[PDB]
Amino acid sequence: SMSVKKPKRDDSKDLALCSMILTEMETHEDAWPFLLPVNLKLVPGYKKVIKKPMDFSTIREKLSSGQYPNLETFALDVRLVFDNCETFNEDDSDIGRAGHNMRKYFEKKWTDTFK
Repeated sequence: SMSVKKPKRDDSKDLALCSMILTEMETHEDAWPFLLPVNLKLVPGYKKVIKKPMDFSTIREKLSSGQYPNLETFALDVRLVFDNCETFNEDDSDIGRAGHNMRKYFEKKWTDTFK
């Protein structure tokens, strides 16, 4: 509360470390469904159904331009990419399986880097 603060967690490396995680997600072999925004002219249903589209390139541009106020807003956009994927793709599809694999990969890196 006013003039009463928990000890200051060092957040000065968060930007660099989220960049590194994002590089590792970009270079994973199952990243291909997630590298670029879904083409809303060419994929019937996507625009109406997926209210907040997100992809790795969009996260990379937001990261690079100071549009994440803290490491939690960064994790929320990464998870959004996988939540969108599960909303639109059957579990038993190449893209569905890609999404589950990438979410697992992300969540381990996240825990090991920050928890």
